[PDB]
Amino acid sequence: MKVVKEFSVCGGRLIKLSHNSNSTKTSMNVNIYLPKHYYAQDFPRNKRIPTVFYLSGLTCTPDNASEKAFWQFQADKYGFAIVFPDTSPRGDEVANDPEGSWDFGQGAGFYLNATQEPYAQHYQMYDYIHKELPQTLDSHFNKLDFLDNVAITGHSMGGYGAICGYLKGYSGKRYKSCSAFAPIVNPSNVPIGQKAFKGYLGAQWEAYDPCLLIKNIRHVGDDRILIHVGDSDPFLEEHLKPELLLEAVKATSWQDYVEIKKVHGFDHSYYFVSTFVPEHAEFHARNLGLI
Amino acid sequence: MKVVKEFSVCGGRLIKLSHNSNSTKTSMNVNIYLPKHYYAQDFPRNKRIPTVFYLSGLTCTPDNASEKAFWQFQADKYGFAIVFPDTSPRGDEVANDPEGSWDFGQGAGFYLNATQEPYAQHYQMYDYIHKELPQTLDSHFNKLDFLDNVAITGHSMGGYGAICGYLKGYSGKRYKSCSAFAPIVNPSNVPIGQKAFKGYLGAQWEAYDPCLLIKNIRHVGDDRILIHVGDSDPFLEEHLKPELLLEAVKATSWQDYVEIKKVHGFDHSYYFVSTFVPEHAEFHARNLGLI
Repeated sequence: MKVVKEFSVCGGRLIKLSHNSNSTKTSMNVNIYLPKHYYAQDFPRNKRIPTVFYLSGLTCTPDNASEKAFWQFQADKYGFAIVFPDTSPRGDEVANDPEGSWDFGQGAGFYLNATQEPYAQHYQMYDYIHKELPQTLDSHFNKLDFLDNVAITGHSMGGYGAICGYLKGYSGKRYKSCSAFAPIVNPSNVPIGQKAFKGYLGAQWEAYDPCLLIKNIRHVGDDRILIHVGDSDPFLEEHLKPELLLEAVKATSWQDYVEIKKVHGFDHSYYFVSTFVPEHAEFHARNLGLI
Repeated sequence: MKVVKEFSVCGGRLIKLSHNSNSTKTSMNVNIYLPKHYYAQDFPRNKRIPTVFYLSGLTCTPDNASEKAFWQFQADKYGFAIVFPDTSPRGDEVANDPEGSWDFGQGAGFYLNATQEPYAQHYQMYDYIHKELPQTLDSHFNKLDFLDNVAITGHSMGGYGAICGYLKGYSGKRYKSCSAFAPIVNPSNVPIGQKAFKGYLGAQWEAYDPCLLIKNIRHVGDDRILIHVGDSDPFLEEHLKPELLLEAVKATSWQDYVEIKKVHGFDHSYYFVSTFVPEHAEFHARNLGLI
């Protein structure tokens, strides 16, 4: 893992890293913010700094959310690290949308393990995020926990990947906390999701659809999914349709445990995301035992 | 004044405006964030929401600082509005750097009233910021004060314009508060400043140089200039040289009232700026009588 660039921000440091990925077979870019706690003189030996993984939306790189969501202030506030993965494999060797669009191909992996050629070669974003990356960060830094006491969140395509990873890992307690911002919640039933699934996967889709996954996953204790979405989000009725997760949990053990806050006047933008980052941070902090 | 685009952010609203400018003779773009106080049901008739004007650096538009500094949270915290002007006149009719560079011409007005053709035609950024814009916002919105109880701040070229406006307006109490982030402080003695001055102005420079202005301006009461600058700022030794303002006030009524916080490890970037926005906000809030 190479340090490409470091920025002091708040009391910690935002680090731009790269590494040769075994899942993607390409160089991958990742950012991590390390909180003030990591640089502090007295950090207790019987504590670990837990990690939040923030998954970005379509066309994004790690830098968009790093610059525009202000997680760094929350990170110092509660004592967690936050990791910002990229959104697809990238490179001259990596397949693109044959239609030359932005909703598929590069910047648009949909957090899936692709089975269809030519994408299967590089598009192993599910193993990348849940299997390789935490271990890679662990080998490089190890104060920090990338593997155990970990939260997952993200925006749009990323809230989708977040919810999806949380649910598929739920019996193993893979993630201790799950939130999302304007997620795509039922990919199988929405145009954007169907193109990603047809393209990357070619019945294989069910394993990647939160609305189908959640129904037979036995809810435990007080666990819940925090969602925010703006009612002025221009993608809301065609792509996101959050109401669909609500409907999916009716008469199900998850029924009272998916909280969608639909927030009047708000967008899809990082103006929206930055506004709800404080609440999501405190939600993740409590689930991580920081407060 | 036209509303081009509105975004809910925090409890207020970020508004992208445009207007036909009489100072520049061109369309100008401006952003303003209005705090939660402005939309609130009970806002007292014997109060006005005071305004912070944030001046941006070279190549910037209003949107950079709007997206990347998170003033909006401070604005709701203390009860001020924040205005983000543009950095030059813009348009197909507006003169550029004959050298095709970014440090002069468009995005690079240096908050000056240009006297030299072809720039004089549009480059009236000093009257634009201090004379036209506050009155224009006043006519459009009038809860709000754009004219009287007003603070000025900004980054690099903008901290320069901020300091410069504050000092030239100081006997008239034009601005009630002045801070800056990584300002250029002695334009007459630094390469970037000399090119702007030679280009826009052609003795005419003194009137626009904070290090020359401050020495005979009689300091009153407890007033002070707040500056932050990072010691890893790559422009620090060639262009910014903050130490120069310090030297300028030695044996002067301003001597103990220019506070430069040189902050270890920090950049020129909005990672730096966003880190010190909370402190600057509380400093401006107190000078504005909000706290």
